Amino acid sequence: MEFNNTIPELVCRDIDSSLSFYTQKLGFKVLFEREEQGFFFLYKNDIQLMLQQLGETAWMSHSNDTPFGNGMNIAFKVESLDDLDCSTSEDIFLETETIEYRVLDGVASVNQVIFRDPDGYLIRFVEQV
Amino acid sequence: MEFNNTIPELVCRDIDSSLSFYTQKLGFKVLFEREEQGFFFLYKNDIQLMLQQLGETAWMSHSNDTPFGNGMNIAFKVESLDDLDCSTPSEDIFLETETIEYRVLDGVASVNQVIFRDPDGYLIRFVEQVNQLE
Ligand SMILES: C[C@H](c1c[nH]c2ccccc12)[C@@H]1OC(N)=NC1=O
Ligand SMILES: C[C@H](c1c[nH]c2ccccc12)[C@@H]1OC(N)=NC1=O
Repeated sequence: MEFNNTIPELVCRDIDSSLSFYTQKLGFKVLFEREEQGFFFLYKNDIQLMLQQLGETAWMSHSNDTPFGNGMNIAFKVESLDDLDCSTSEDIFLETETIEYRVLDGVASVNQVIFRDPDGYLIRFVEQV
Repeated sequence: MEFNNTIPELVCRDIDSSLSFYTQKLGFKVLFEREEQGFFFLYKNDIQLMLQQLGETAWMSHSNDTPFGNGMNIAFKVESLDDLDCSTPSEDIFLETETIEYRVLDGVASVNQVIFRDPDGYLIRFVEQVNQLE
């Protein structure tokens, strides 16, 4: 199989809850799993994302009681936000908005939404317009 | 410009310290910046990464005192680990360079990998695929 050049791996306090969030709310599918390690490799179109149940094999930068994901957001580029459940929700960190960003070679106009997953990871979907 | 389909954005407690880490230890370069916002868009080969000074415009899941990046690691695929300053012993190294086989969808991925821990605790995993056997 082909691995994307950038794949986030999210340790999940409750992998069942996280799996339901990513599959049912965000439309990811399970590509493969190592279920005996609580590990799931998810995909949606061209994006990939790994989930890992919190446990002894997890790579934890801070203590287990430290809330997850602070400071970061993952920007996923999508052709459209239509297949996302952006109902406006405790799952929504930033409601759908159109924003102009000044970038290297001009202005990137985007439609974007940010979700906050069950452990606090921020997942930003960006549609370039 | 072409935006990668997956780009992490890391809020940095000390943007100059983080910029020095990513550019000097990990070999990223600045593609462009928004200086007024403390924002930097970095690149290295096919990898892109965003850094932003902790401040008014930062998207923060938890309180500012909550340590950053817990639970996540970003896996960056690279052709080689050679250029990376993986030198030990270092507080920058979370997982020393190792070769590991992973069971994947259609076989086994044999990789060389190293995990860095950046100045705020974000884990950056560099993965060199040695082979995949079906
Ligand atoms: C807005 C930029 C961006 C990230 N991913 C994208 C996918 C399609 C089009 C644009 C983008 C980038 O993100 C932020 N926070 N500032 C930036 O310049
Ligand atoms: C090891 C896998 C992987 C992530 N990025 C890569 C780049 C090249 C070859 C393999 C990979 C993936 O990561 C983890 N933790 N388990 C997995 O199956």
